[PDB]
Parts: sequence; structure tokens; C-alpha cells
Amino acid sequence: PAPHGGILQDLIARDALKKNELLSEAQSSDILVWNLTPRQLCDIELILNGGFSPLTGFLNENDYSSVVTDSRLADGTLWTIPITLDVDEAFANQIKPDTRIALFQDDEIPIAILTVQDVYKPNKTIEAEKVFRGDPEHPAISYLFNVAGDYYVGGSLEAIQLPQHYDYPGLRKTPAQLRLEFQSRQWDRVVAFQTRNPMHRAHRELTVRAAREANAKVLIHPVVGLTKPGDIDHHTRVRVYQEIIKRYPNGIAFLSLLPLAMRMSGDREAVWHAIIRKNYGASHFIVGRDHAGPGKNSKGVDFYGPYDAQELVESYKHELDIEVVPFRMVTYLPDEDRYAPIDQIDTTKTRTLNISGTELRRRLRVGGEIPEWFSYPEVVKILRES
Ligand SMILES: [Co+2]
Repeated sequence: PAPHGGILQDLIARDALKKNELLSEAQSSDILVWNLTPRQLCDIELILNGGFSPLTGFLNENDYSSVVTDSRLADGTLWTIPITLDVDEAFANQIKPDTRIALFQDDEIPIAILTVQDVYKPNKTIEAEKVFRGDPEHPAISYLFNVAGDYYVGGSLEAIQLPQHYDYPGLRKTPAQLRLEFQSRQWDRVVAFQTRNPMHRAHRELTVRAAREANAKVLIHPVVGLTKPGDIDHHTRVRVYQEIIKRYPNGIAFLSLLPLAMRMSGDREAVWHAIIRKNYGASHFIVGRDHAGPGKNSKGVDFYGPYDAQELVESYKHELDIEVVPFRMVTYLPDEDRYAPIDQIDTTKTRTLNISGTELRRRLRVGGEIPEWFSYPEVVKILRES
């Protein structure tokens, strides 16, 4: 399908012919330099590779304000999560419109040149309330107030190179690369699966079922960048994904890593995910229960309703030109030796076998056996005493 906004803003491709010139400038002694923070590095990779199309830079206050209150850029284009370059007060004081800033990675690798449009002090309370629902315990709000700089710098970017990664080379396909991969296989219908956790037999079954019902193929698109605090190590997860994809039906699935910095912003994040996956070439997107949700706060109160994400994305589906596929968990039916959607099993006389996240975690820590009906032996081994 077409990128969000119609154009894949692959700035690496756009500025390829001026890389030497931009690199030279970024290394000059007179240019202002900003060392990107971990979250900014994830965000900038997705802006530069077109993952955040139509974005071509960090949001100026005009667009930021519209995103915060109306979930749209100033021109009306759907966009739910503000992507801004947050800096400290002193740095903001040295900036003025038209100032060109060299953005670096690890204070040594030139990533891009930002042409400043504005520098402003956002009202973070409004951002926390409108974008993240206001609970002080929400991961995005804690980040917003404690870690994020208090000043935002809006501006357009010119690309030099994508952030450098030293893990799993070639596994982070860009939107252009994935789109070509799909086209090369004549995959016009692709259902994307978001995850920041390991995958078991049930996930293999639900994604395969989703693909078959939609007459499409499967894109396992796990996040490897910034996920939820306490998640399984990224190396363990990647090994799990590489192994489990081998268990999929002949030529129905493809695996690629997404270097996204999740905000754990529930429904708004689910819409953002749909946009991102559309930019990466997907036609369908699975939306889970409490999709991208932080769970419950200290008082046992859910940050988001379980179906808020599904409902919000469904409401924007026509505008996004993407199809929403509700996450349909499957379970194992021993009396029929088959897998079926938990929904399919009405409150009647039907037995099922399951292993809770709690039981799984505890068995893995004591070397307890895990049944094959729950997960493939090769996958379990990877999670074993990890
Ligand atoms: Co690593």
C-alpha cells in the first residue's frame, strides 16, 4: 500500500547525492552539535528511513500542538505521537530559526543536519494529559518529566547516515527494503505483527490464521530499540524470532526488526504502529488487547481499556487505508489435538491446555519442563535459563 501521506520520506535515498557535502559540514568546527539521546536515536532512524512518513524532521510547535490535542499534524494528516527533539535550556538558548545543527550518535558519528524552524518550551502537563492520559506512573509521562529535555527544537532533517548498529546486521530492513522484499515476492497483502516479547506456538498459530483469513502473508515485526521496562533481553528475543519463523508454513512469513522507541501509549501508540507498519509495506495490522499498554498502575487501575486500541485504530482505518485484525489468542484443545481461538470456545464443555506467563517464568528459572503443545523445543531452549 501507499506510505502514510503518499510519499515514503526515505531521506537517506533523497539526500544520497549530497552525503559528502553534508558529512563535511557536520564535522566542521563552527557548526552547533547535539549528541542524540537513546530515544532520539531510535526516533531519528525512523524519520530518516521513512518509517515515520510523512515526517521529514522533528515537529515544530505548530505541528506538535495539533498532534497533542487533535492527533493530527497541522495540515490534517493523522499522527498521534509527538516526535520532537528535546534539549536542555542552555542548548536552546544558542538556537535561532535557520540555525543548522549537526546531530551525532555516541558523540562521534554524524547522523544528520537539522535546519531549525523553531525552539519552544512545551507545556508538558498538557502533553502528559492529552497524549498519555495524565497518570504520573505512565512510562511516557515519567520519561517526559524526568528524562526529556524541557525545550523542543522543530526543524527539517537532511540525512547523512542511519544510526549505526552492531547487532544483527541486515535484520533491520528499512521501509524501502521491506517494500521491495514484498514486491519481489508479489506480496500485495501483508499482515504485520507487533511484539516486544517472545513468541510461542499460540503466536505462530494466530499469525498464520490471520494471514490465511485475509489471503495475505505474515510480517513478524518485533521491536528492538526501546520497549517496556523489564522485557526479555533483546538477544534472547531475536534468537527466539529467528528460530520460530522456521516453523511457519512454506513461504508465508518474513522477519524484520523495528528499531522503535515505544512510549507504551496504548491506543494512540496503536494508531502510530499502524502508520509505521503501513510505511513498511503492510496492508493489515494485528491490534492486541491493551496494545502497547503499560498495564495497571500502583492502585490496580488500567492505564487503558483493553479494547481502546482496537477501537481507535478501527475508527481511523479508512483514513489510514489499512485493515485492522483483532488479536485472537489461540489455545490447545487436547480432546481434539488441535489449536483454536479462545473466542471460538464459548462458555461450554470444551477443555484447553495453557501455561500462564507466571508459570512459564517460574519453570524457566528452575529448569522445569515445558510441553511441546505450548512451545517448540528449540524455542524453549533459547529461553531456558536465559
Ligand atoms: Co545487544
